[PDB]
Amino acid sequence: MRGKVYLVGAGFGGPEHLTLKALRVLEVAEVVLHDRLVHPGVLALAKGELVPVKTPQEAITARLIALAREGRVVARLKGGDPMVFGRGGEEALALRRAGIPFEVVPGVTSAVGALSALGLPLTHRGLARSFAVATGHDPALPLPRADTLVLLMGLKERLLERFPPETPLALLARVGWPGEAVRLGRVEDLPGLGEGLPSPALLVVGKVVGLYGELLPKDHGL
Amino acid sequence: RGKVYLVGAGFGGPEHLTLKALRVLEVAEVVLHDRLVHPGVLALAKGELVPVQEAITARLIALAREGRVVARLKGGDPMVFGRGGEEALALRRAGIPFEVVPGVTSAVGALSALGLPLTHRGLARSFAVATGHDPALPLPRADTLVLLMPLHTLGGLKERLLERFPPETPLALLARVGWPGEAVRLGRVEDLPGLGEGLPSPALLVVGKVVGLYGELLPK
Repeated sequence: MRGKVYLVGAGFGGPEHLTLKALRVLEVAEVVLHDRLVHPGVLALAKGELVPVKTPQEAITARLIALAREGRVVARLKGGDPMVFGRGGEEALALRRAGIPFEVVPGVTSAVGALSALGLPLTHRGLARSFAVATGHDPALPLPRADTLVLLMGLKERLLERFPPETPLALLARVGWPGEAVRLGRVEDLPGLGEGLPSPALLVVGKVVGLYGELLPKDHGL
Repeated sequence: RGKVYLVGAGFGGPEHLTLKALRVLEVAEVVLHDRLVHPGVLALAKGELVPVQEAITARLIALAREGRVVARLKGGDPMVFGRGGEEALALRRAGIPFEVVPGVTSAVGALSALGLPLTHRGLARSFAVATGHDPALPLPRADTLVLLMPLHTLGGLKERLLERFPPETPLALLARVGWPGEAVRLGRVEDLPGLGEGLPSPALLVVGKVVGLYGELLPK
């Protein structure tokens, strides 16, 4: 087949965090079905037809398959890593089952990657040896258990079922984007500490967050 | 002008290096890199490659104070499961200018590169990452668990894993992904430790219902 689909990660922010392979794919891809919230600088590097994609997943998947069968090289461009949440695994399965050649191009994740960009650790001797990542879409279901919990996008209540009210908590919105905002406090400070924060945002809770005040500042170049 | 960059090299070849890491490798004067960083990545360093904790840090600071731009090159991401936090704290407390450059982790990146997900709306809505160096320690709890570990602790980890997952739970061992010698083993928790017999290092373990999809997702 001439057709091929690349599931591409755009990273958490600007194009400087794109991987070299991701860059190549965005140059050669004839058509790119990209998430609406993909950084402008990343989209600007795509030299094919940009197609923004709430759009039903069935439509996205069918179109990727249709395009490849037409003999085109196309890309699905997604924030962060293409396989972390965001139905990437379902897209991969569908392509495999349809007999469509495809490759997955890793990206710096929306969670872990953003925190590292700010020089913030998820683990640290004596504070945390493990971390878990989850989303806030199913408030009725239990949260995972790890020394450090990262939540993408009754909140205080549920966190209390995993951490004491005094546990350090960080809220990081639009990291790497204009309007980036970070708030440091404790679980008990919620919901107040949140309300007013831009979107989308990340939440990190656990003893390791206690180091964020000293590590958050960036090099000022002075 | 003296500054330190904590740079992630990604889990494998230069193809997974970020643009920013590429720039740091082209600009840095000295590069203190983990002795095992992919050669394809080290090849991109234009400064002097210095194969290489307490001492490491002291040297970073030392070099910076000489007014040099140095890079601490680590496999994967600079802040994930290393001493990145310790290094950053040290640099900051020493008043040294520094920037952290993220890289694709092996924990997520290596799986993604193979077209393997840690999440799926029907099979896994959370994942956790930890090391498997100390099997006496309880493991985190998530739908999908990823452990970075020495293959010699598989026997002990099996005990901790059965305390988190039914014995029939799909489990995968992925070694040297993205490197020559890449090898993948698919089985179930009950297959440990034999499932990893003869596997090369470094390797990671992934376990959970989502792992049941790996056989179909991987090429024949």
